[PDB]
Amino acid sequence: NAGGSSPITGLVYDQRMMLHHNMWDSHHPELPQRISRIFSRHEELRLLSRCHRIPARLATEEELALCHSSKHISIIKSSEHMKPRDLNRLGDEYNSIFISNESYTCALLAAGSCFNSAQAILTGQVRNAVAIVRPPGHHAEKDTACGFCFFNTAALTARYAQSITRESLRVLIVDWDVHHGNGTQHIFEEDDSVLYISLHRYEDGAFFPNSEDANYDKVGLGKGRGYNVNIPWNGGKMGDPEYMAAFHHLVMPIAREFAPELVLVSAGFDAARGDPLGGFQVTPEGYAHLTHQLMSLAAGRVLIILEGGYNLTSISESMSMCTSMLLGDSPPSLTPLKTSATVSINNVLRAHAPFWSSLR
Ligand SMILES: CC(/C=C/C(=O)NO)=C\[C@@H](C)C(=O)c1ccc(N(C)C)cc1
Ligand SMILES: [Cl-]
Ligand SMILES: [Cl-]
Ligand SMILES: [Cl-]
Ligand SMILES: [K+]
Ligand SMILES: [K+]
Ligand SMILES: [Mg+2]
Ligand SMILES: [Zn+2]
Repeated sequence: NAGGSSPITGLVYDQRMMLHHNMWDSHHPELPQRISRIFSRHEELRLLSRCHRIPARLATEEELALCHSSKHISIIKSSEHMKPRDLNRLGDEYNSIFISNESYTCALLAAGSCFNSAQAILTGQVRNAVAIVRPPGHHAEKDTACGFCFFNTAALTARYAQSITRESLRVLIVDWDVHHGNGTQHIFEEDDSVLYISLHRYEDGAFFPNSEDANYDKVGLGKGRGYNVNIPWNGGKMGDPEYMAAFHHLVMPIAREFAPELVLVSAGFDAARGDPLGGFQVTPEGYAHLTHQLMSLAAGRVLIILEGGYNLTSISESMSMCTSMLLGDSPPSLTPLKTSATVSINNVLRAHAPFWSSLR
């Protein structure tokens, strides 16, 4: 359907990112095959040849310092040279981390791939893009790794984008991974130039990463007050109706009022139907509709960054549907909310109405 003036979608994927692995447990859910399966599905669905292929690169240590401490950079960098006993001991210093000799390099490639993709978008080489990267990023804090994440790819990309345009570039990060992006929240908690909106299974703080920082009443600090939006789910499985309602009532009104100039999606697919770690029911068509809504922001400048997601079929179908939307395909055809989901949405509305006229 696309013709000479149709917008272009970028895609980054590099099999080097498969080298990070759990050397003790080949069945750990954060598998190398996550990215190769998503990439394969893009070939099967004839999406790859429709995209402009963006190369990966490594992030530099100076770029990592946009968000991370010198200590954290140094320690993770040192893991490249460690023997298994030390890799095991180092990983045990963090919550839910495994490390191999290739982990640091893979984390650098995930970040650099997203920097290249943001650069392609912001220079107009492509309109939007998809980054099929691992390890994930959103639990990584300034000073520590966490939850399968070493460096905060999305947060770094936001800063990188500002560094190659202007400091005030308004970046929206929408984090639809089923888990709260604690690191992204904290990195930007005092920042009004980066709006963080997370939807996540919360369960009154019982669900990983197990902190009440993920609740709706954490709205940001100082100049960042209002610029941190947590949409926490309690009461078990949520799906398309709840996510569509959260987008309709919260994500899209706040985002439109913020008027981002770049949208980054921390696109985990662990809220997907079939995911045994998330336990939720978002369908591929649901993810397509979320993507299509975000495309209406920022003059279409959207970068979808893989985070979590552990059912290989589910993530492959879901991320492919997102790319299909970015490419301009028609959204697929797509109910009362769970009672607790209405409660959650109304709690966020109460918390953020003081800051966002679109909600009053
Ligand atoms: C860290 C995490 C999710 C991160 C994510 O997706 N962050 O966005 C999930 C942990 C709690 C988990 O559920 C788990 C389950 C099985 C397992 N093995 C079978 C080895 C190891 C860990
Ligand atoms: Cl193809
Ligand atoms: Cl050893
Ligand atoms: Cl390399
Ligand atoms: K999230
Ligand atoms: K913020
Ligand atoms: Mg600033
Ligand atoms: Zn997750």
